[PDB]
Amino acid sequence: FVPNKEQTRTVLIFCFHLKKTAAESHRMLVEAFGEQVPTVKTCERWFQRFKSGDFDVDDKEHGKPPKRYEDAELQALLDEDDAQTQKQLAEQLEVSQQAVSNRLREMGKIQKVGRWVPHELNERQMERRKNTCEILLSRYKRKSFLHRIVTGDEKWIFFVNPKRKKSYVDPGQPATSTARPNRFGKKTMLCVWWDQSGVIYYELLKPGETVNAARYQQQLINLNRALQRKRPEYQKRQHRVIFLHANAPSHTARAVRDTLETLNWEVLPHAAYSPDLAPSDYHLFASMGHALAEQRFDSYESVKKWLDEWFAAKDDEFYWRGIHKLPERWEKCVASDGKYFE
Amino acid sequence: FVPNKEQTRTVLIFCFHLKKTAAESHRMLVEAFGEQVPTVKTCERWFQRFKSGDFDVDDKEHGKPPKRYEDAELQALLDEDDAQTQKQLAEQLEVSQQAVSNRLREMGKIQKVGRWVPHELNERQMERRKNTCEILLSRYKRKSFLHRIVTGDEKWIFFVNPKRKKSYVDPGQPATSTARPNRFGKKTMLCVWWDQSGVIYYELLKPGETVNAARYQQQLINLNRALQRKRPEYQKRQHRVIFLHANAPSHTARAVRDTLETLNWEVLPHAAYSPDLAPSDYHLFASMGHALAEQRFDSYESVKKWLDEWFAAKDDEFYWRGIHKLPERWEKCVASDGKYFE
DNA sequence: GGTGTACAAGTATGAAATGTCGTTT
DNA sequence: AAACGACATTTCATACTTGTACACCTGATAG
DNA sequence: GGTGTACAAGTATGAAATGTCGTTT
DNA sequence: AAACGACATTTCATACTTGTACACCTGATAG
Repeated sequence: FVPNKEQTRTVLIFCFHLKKTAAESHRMLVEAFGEQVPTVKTCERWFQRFKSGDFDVDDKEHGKPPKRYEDAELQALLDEDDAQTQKQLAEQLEVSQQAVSNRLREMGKIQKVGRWVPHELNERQMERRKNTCEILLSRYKRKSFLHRIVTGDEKWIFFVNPKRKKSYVDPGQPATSTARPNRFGKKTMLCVWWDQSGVIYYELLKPGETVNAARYQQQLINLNRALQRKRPEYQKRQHRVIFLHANAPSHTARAVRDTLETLNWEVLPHAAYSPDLAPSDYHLFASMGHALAEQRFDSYESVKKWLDEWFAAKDDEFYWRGIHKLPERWEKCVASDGKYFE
Repeated sequence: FVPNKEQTRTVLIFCFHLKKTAAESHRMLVEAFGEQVPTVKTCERWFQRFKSGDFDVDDKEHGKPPKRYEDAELQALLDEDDAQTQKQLAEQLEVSQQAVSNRLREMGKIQKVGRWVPHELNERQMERRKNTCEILLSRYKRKSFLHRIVTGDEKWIFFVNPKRKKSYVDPGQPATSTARPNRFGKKTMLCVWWDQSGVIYYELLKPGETVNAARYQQQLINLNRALQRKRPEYQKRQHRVIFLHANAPSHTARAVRDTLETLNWEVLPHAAYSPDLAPSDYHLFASMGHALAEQRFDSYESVKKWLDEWFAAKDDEFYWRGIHKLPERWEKCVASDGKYFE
């Protein structure tokens, strides 16, 4: 009925503690469970190991084939090139693909996708960015000027922004498919300026309408009006407002370049290809990106009506937080020697 | 000092098979290991179970808490909408998100991202496809004409095709990042026509150049001329040519529409928004897509050279299979009611 | 910048499994 | 002694909870 | 259909574990 | 007898190998 290599050795422990002999136990063993029991020679050996003081009922580790390549030998490949295929590594290790699968899960390794990054910068752009951030930081060290900062940027809002569905289902079964987004589709073109205390002023352009040097100039003033009545502490300190914006063509034309001299603001330095230093981009629009995902607008009216609901829901401190992230981002901008950071 | 619930119960199997008494075994037990051993009452019990026949060393299933929901309750949720989040399913079951993660592993379930499908068809756009397939089948069934088929479309070839990187590394470590593709970067349009016996004629337009109804007209002759050299069997059968091409605007302007009548080619019916019935798309370009991935070009020259080598590498079997995938795709087209099929 | 999924550690369930101790064999 | 019979007291997977780690998402740019 | 990963069986490793003997406590 | 030394035989978790199964890619549209 009840033999078992593990159970048998347990019985040998029991006999040995009762102080019975090796051979005697082997007779009691055969008396209980019949002939199929082991030899006395093993009982003697097991007893031998008990006299040593080692009551482990499991085997010691058997012999095994030699490793065809070392763990640190694989890691050396990944050091030079983070991202290769299993079959690419397997090929370099004179081994099969699935062997490499195993070693990878055996080591601490997982597969995670790379980050997209805005642009392929040169040493040129990197030095500019680095220096700008170096400059903006040193000033913040002396005097914290973020309370004075007002920023804005412009962002397309598509009427239909479908996200790919991801469904929970039994293997081999098809998941829910979604229709692709046709680039040439209805899209308003939100323009928005804001500060640490909230959103100041925004214009949602009509389908297809955009921003030329004339339209922007007209916006800067429409802003300053709404800014005067929204921010009391401004009318006196009309020269103390710090303006942060993108280096677009309509953001440099004479007609506008002028309008900022007459408004008498301080245009903040903003390096080339630097969305990661642009509050509106990394914080405001980022947040929005989520809220917009798989959201569907039929008419401009609903878009403008959605914007308003959104902007309102947001607490003042959300925007505050976005602005007061500039310092830490500058600390990374510099630390990374001008490259993009996480 | 080697007691253990499993081991101890194993010892009572031994004493029992040595036809000793319950209170006997107990004494030997306390004699062997020490006072840290079960009471006689338990030995009396375990003996009872050895008389029924059962020698199960492990316990029977203990008391356990009641299931808050059921496995088919959750499956109902997935049957109506299979692509919810765990929190969303949890919410409906008055249970935590985590509690759902598990039950989903417990059941056979895995998460998988759905497929992109090129457009959102409406009933009219659907039935159009269904009908055009229905008809093309009914003809094929009668007589195979794919041998006469000669299709062709056009496709952009960016000079830089960057693809997101996938690295192997320890949890919480950065992966190899990639600089985004420049929408308005160098690209050459490729215009190519082919048939089951292989590529017939192609033109690689220069950076920025585009097909205008006049150009397409010219192209159709250059094709035709190139066609009768490469395909002998059309000198004789000069009206047998079947022509499958996209419903573009250049492909309908009268200047062209005449040219096709003067050449006297049977133009094949093609439904709108149906690149999944267009060999040039779903087969010939689909292949390139992989071959192009992570490939970089520097000059118009480099691309032209690569194309050739690629067209040569392709054995004639390839071109044949793409064309004769038609009847399959039609038959699925019509079966899915004009909807897209995977 | 926000969200989704799956690890890690705590609580409570509740039928085994177990100690007590006078009673029956 | 030897084993039961009721009645009390501890085990321990289990079906959840909460806390937390962390992939991967979101915004881009300039023209 | 193309490419990449991971599951499922199959196969030889090779030191332990076990057996078989003629020896010595 | 009861246990040891050699010397020959069987185990069994490994480290790999084919075959798969199967997730996700890749081509888009028309104005």
